[PDB]
Amino acid sequence: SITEIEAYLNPRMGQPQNEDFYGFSDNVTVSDDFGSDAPPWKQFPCYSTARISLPMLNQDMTSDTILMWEAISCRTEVMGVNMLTNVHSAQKRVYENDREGTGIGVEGMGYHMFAIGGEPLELQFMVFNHRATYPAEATVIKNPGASSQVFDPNLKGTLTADGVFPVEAWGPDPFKNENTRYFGQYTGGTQTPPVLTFTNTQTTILLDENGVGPLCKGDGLFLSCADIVGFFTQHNKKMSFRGLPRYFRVTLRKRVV
Amino acid sequence: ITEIEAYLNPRMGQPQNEDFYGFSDNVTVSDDFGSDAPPWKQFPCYSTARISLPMLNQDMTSDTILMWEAISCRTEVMGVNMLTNVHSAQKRVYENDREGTGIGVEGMGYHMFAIGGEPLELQFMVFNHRATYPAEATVIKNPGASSQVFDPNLKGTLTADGVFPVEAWGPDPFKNENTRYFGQYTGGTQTPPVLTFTNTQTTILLDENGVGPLCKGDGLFLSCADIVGFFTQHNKKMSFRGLPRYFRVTLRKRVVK
Amino acid sequence: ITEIEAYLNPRMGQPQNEDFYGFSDNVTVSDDFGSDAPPWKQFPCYSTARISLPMLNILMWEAISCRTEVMGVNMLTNVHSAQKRVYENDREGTGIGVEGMGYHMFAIGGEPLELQFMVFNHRATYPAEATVIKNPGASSQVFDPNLKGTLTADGVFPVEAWGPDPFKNENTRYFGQYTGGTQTPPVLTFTNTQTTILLDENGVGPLCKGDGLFLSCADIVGFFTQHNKKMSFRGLPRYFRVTLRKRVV
Amino acid sequence: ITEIEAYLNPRMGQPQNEDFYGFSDNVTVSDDFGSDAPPWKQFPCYSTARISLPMLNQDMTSDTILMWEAISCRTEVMGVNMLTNVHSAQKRVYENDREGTGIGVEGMGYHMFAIGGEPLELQFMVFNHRATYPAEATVIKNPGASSQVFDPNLKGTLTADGVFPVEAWGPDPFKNENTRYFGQYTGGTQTPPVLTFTNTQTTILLDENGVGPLCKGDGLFLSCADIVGFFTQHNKKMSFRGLPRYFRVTLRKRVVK
Amino acid sequence: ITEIEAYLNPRMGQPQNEDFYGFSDNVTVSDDFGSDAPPWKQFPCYSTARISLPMLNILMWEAISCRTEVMGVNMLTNVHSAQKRVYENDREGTGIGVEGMGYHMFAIGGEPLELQFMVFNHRATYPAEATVIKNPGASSQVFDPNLKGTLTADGVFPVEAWGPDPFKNENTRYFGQYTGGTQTPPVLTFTNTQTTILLDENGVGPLCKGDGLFLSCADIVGFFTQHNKKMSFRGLPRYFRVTLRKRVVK
Ligand SMILES: CC(=O)N[C@H]1[C@H]([C@H](O)[C@H](O)CO)O[C@@](O[C@@H]2[C@@H](O)[C@H](O)O[C@H](CO)[C@@H]2O)(C(=O)O)C[C@@H]1O
Ligand SMILES: CC(=O)N[C@H]1[C@H]([C@H](O)[C@H](O)CO)O[C@@](O[C@@H]2[C@@H](O)[C@H](O)O[C@H](CO)[C@@H]2O)(C(=O)O)C[C@@H]1O
Ligand SMILES: CC(=O)N[C@H]1[C@H]([C@H](O)[C@H](O)CO)O[C@@](O)(C(=O)O)C[C@@H]1O
Ligand SMILES: [Mg+2]
Ligand SMILES: [Mg+2]
Ligand SMILES: [Mg+2]
Ligand SMILES: [Mg+2]
Ligand SMILES: [Mg+2]
Repeated sequence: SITEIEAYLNPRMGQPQNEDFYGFSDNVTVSDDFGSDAPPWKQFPCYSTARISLPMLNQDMTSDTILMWEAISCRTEVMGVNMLTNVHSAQKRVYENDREGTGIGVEGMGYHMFAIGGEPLELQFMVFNHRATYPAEATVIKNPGASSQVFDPNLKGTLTADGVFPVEAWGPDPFKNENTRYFGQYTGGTQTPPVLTFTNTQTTILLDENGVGPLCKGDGLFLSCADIVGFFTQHNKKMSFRGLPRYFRVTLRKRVV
Repeated sequence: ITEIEAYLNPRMGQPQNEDFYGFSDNVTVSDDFGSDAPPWKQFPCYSTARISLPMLNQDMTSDTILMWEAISCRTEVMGVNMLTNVHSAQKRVYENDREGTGIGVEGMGYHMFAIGGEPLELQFMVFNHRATYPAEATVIKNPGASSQVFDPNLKGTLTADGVFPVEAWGPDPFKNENTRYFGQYTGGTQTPPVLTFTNTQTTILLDENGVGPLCKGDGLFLSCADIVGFFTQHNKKMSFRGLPRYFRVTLRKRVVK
Repeated sequence: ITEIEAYLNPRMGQPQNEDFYGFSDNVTVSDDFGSDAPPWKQFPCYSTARISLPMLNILMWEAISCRTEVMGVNMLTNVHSAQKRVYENDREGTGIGVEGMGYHMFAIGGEPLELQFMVFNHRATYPAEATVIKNPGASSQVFDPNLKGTLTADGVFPVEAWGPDPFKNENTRYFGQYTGGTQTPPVLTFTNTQTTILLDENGVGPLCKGDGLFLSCADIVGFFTQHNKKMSFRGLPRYFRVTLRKRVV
Repeated sequence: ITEIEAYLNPRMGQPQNEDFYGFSDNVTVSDDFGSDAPPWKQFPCYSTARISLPMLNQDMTSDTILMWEAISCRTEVMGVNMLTNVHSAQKRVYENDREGTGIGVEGMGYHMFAIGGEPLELQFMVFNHRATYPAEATVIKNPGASSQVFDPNLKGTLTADGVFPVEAWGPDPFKNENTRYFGQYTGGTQTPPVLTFTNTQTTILLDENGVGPLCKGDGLFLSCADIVGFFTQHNKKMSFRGLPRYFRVTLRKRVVK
Repeated sequence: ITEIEAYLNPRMGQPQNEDFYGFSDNVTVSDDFGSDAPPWKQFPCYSTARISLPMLNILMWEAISCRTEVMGVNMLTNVHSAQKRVYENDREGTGIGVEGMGYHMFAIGGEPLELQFMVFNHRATYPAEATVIKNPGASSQVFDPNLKGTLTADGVFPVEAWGPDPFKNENTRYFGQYTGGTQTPPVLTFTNTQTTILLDENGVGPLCKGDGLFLSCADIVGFFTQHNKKMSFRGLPRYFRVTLRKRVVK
């Protein structure tokens, strides 16, 4: 009847896994104008995503009856919020002219989004500057045209790979995702204090208007997120994205479809 | 029950399918109220569309009249993901050191949408009545001192896309019996933008009598403005940045008295 | 069950039908409490109106619910009209727009709003045009039960001298929010979908004495800062829709 | 029901019926913790009153007695209107230009109130234990370093108006079984004050068991502190400003075992 | 029903009962990640206690609800005690008071709080007094399922190195809020009227194994800034009220 799965998604802020700056981007470089804009690889965050294999049910061959895992609810937590109490690790100081005070810690933009679905997250391509040339490592629509600075119904994608779809080029497509629930919050600024909450007591119902949760096609549960907590500012004023990992607990029930 | 999905692209000032689509031109500021003539492209206008619904009645004088009734909607600001871009030609956090991220989009948020069975009914109201609007804009000319506050003579309806200045027109609470409108303004120029998005939020459009907007001429009228803040260049020139809005409207065929 | 719709224009200080309607005159600041004399037009006053209801008067019109909206929020997207620039040294950027304190209050009642006199500085000399308690004394800086008024005139009771009296107003509902500061971003919402019930703990709405519906408000949105750094209050008008029913009293 | 209405004037430091009633004296700041001595009038104290309720004439020897039960209250901060004053001898926004409004009251908000059937029970706790409070103030003298956090030995009761320093005493959560208290602190020195007022908000005072405060000796105990922020003079001297608080308490006669 | 009331004092770094109890030592900042070594007393640690409940034996104590309050919020109205002044150039104005980051977390359970190790900089060398995973590797900058602990001691698990483990804690409820920055206005509320239900989705509260009730918290209120601009963590104590019932388990 009921199964719980638990999973994590580590952030993909830009710096490679299992090296000293895992969880961070490379230092951000800023172009002089829109026509000379080519953000280098490692300097911008990408979406995290994973497909969790569920116990065989939809692909069970003992019945012609179609059964699917239905995600009825979830808990999700940003993990490692504790680490942001660190104001000693090589941070620009509050009173930098006097070489005094705490580090300024992680400050600036928060972008927190997650999606839970029975198929890959469907994406709309949309960029601040269409003339940005994304690097070879990134999955983007090349030469997308001026229409990609707002909504263009031709510019679609699917979140099919971890750590390569730039956050700044792709977002959830509200014209699709009938079998996914997604949630996002953006708080801008470069000196904004991060605001994060964590608890193991908060449940999100995933049922739609008709009382139906995401249905897991091919016995796959699709988890996606981005958790930009803000910027790390070094003594030399170089700034990098810092990300945190996301916990998922999804409650599923066997459903006759 | 029929569901329609639609988008409204922002009309921040720069023309469609040119390099600054989604932005205004750089804002110039007048020395005084007497010599205040904002050039075309430097200010945002409302977005609006009439969606053609399936044609119902052969004749509007009939003993039984069918109309499409909007009973609920979902709406999302799209492209919030793009505001994670702090590399595209933005004034830097530490401009004196030529270092840090771009400051990103900051400042005023103006977010409003309306769903109705006829054009949005507007009240004309301006900061400075002596402002001279350009030929491209729809405004009340020589509105007089009274137009700085409420004057019951200064009415209009949102009959055209991309030409009614946001700073000159607002929703008329004396009218709009057949439209639901919702707005939030956060002011300032360095204010952090706060935006949320989800495919899970439904707004019921039924009034206190249990009646939704009724679509006159089988037209569904969608209106919005989504100013997310200002883009600041290295040379400190500032432009409005806007985002497109998604609408999902659930309609039922209703017999109407 | 009849519906009334009304507007109250703001009374920020500058005269009606002239170029600065909706604004105060530029704010001057005293050197000390003793010499403090805010000139007429440099401070906002309460807006009020009595709406005449259909003759009834035993029966009385009972206000059961209302909608209220701050109108013209749209105009605050104007950052071009003679405003101090974001980068004033560089002579560049948008205007800073309207910023600073927000004071939003409305009242709906069956008689004039009952007021408590209370001032920041008791030694302030208000102008002849303003309705105040003259020489109110030091007790007027906090609560003094002797210092009462009623909001009987539009555009003359200073906001900074009079507030709603919680010891009275048994036949009025009032609601207020203050956000201070001089650089604070204004935050305003508008919708035609929000209804406030005016029934009290016993299921009785304001009862309209003499078939009068009394509307009051103040809507300070913030300050307008000119290039020369002179600052004025900016206000917005308020919409009221009040649903009344005939009640046997 | 029986309704009681009362006010508590603030006790910010400056004496009643003199020109600075509602204000503290200008705040001085110690060079170090060891020599810290906040002078009388430079810091706020709690306001408190006992209201005599109608006598119930009860045999305190018998099995059944009547007590006044506080079932609900309305409370309002009064005089919020006065904070629209930016002309009264305030540091100007553009002090270098001798131009702009006064900066008005800004900085810390501390709003607390208590309603009980006996005096408010206090826990002594201070920022700096080596502070020497003046003779006029009720404190625990030489409290020791444990007074900077929780020390179960350091108790008090709020038995006098205007002499218990807000900065040395708070509500004791280990007691106060017969009192309801509510507090909010917003810190900073340039923080915008945020206050609401309405005659339409009721707070229920019944506990988990459906019992409100029971008025011992037919006495209703009201306590508050309402620091709205600081007044800053042209010469940058800063003082606390407080506002008075209104109480409306609904009481019923209760049969008590 | 039985009620427990208890307090936990903060562990901001300075030793108990000395003049700076409730504060950290002044925070020093490394030049780089490789040489990063936060000295003992300059960082906050978790507070924890085990409450020994009355012997029952089978029955177990079940925590069904709680109230919790941050105590001493009143003290933050102090702007006179050796604080950097608002107008330091004029040597005038109040103290700036406590400003900056708020980290508020509490946990109530029937066994020790289960922890996930996670650090800003894996190359930080923690002092001997602290309980950490030594040389934890680059993976410890994000989630590594190998890097686990349990909150077994008061005032030694660094806040910046351990957080509640969402993959465990089936028998504990935990709640946290972080507001960052260094000049942020602190926002704190207190009341004796707010109850939190501790029952899970099946109507079962934490069950107290070996009749032990486990309380854990951290309450960083912000930074104290001296005239000389040296900055220290300031913390506040937390009150717990836990409502318990006897439950037949076997
Ligand atoms: C709120 C207030 O008291 N405003 C004063 C105003 C200010 O005090 C002044 O602008 C600050 O420098 O001053 C006013 O004019 C004053 C004259 O009446 C007086 O004779 O001379 C004063 C200078 O010594 C000052 O010019 C004003 O600007 O209107 C009076 C107003 O009440
Ligand atoms: C909070 C506190 O300890 N306040 C002191 C105050 C401050 O220490 C002082 O303002 C910081 O400069 O000092 C007070 O007494 C002063 C003497 O300490 C000083 O030597 O002489 C001053 C007169 O020039 C002054 O009298 C004060 O300012 O009142 C005493 C207070 O407790
Ligand atoms: C977090 C950290 O690594 N702090 C180290 C600091 C800082 O590097 C310097 O104070 C910056 O100049 O230097 C020490 O000599 C010190 O002052 O005790 C050793 C300490 O371990
Ligand atoms: Mg099958
Ligand atoms: Mg669709
Ligand atoms: Mg109407
Ligand atoms: Mg107790
Ligand atoms: Mg588990």
